[PDB]
Amino acid sequence: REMGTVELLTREGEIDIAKRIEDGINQVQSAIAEYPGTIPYILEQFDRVQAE
DNA sequence: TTATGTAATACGTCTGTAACTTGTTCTTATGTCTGTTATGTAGTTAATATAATTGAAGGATTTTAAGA
Repeated sequence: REMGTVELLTREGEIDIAKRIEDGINQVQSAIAEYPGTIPYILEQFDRVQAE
């Protein structure tokens, strides 16, 4: 009874939901990027990995 | 009578046994460390697919809460 009250989706529904998910994801990522210590962490991680 | 010399006898006693004890020396059982292999855990896969499930059955009486 509980799960039958949700309508079934189509292709375009999946596309729209995926677009909403990525929109939220990149909002979160942009929020993280605006932080003075975030970029140095990625930079030092790249510095370590590039040294193999 | 009395010196003398043998003889019984009791007590030290020199030595042979044995107990107490330690050195030390060798052997072995055990605990531990380390290296290798098997076991146990975990993450991922992209035609599409979109309301179970399986039974089960001749019961006969009481008492006690919900519904009206």
